[PDB]
Amino acid sequence: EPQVSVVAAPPHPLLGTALDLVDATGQSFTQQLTPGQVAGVFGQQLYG
Amino acid sequence: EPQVSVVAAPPHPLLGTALDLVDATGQSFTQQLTPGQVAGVFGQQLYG
Repeated sequence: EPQVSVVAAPPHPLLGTALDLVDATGQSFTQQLTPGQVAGVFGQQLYG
Repeated sequence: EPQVSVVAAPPHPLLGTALDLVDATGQSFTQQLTPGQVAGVFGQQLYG
């Protein structure tokens, strides 16, 4: 591994990775949440 | 597991994954090739 490294902070968990799609007029981002993650992020319940 | 009927063919190796950016006017795709894959796909050498 290189001895040099950046701080590599994690993405804000609702927007995820930014796309660098070439001809884009404005930036866009995507995330997948697994069944394990969803119950950790969706911290409120309505009627269960 | 769900019923195994879910499975489908792999992506064409350098065309990769089709995106679904919502308001896109025509489809786009991306691939990452890691170094061991690069030597597998780039089957010609010029001057080494």
